Amino acid sequence: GSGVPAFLAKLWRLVDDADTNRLICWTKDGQSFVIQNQAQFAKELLPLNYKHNNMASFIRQLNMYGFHKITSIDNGGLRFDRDEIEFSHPFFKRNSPFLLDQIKRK
Repeated sequence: GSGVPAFLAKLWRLVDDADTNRLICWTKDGQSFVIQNQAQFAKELLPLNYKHNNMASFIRQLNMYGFHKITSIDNGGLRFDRDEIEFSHPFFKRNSPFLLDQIKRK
């Protein structure tokens, strides 16, 4: 809503409009966003939009912008771990027409 690219503008319209949730929803109140599903979270939301399907491509792209998933651990033992792909960005929340303009490919 202020010279924001379409890629990001779509996310705001993707994590809402009540049409995905299960594949992607907000985490705690409304700050970051998680994507429990991976497969199903690919051949249904990426097409009819970017055209290109695949999935690891949409992720290796999240890094090109500047994202960091909170599921690296690489050392634990408790249950958890079940495709919990979490995403965090100190510049992506609800009403905030000033956290996007500062997001572009490195």
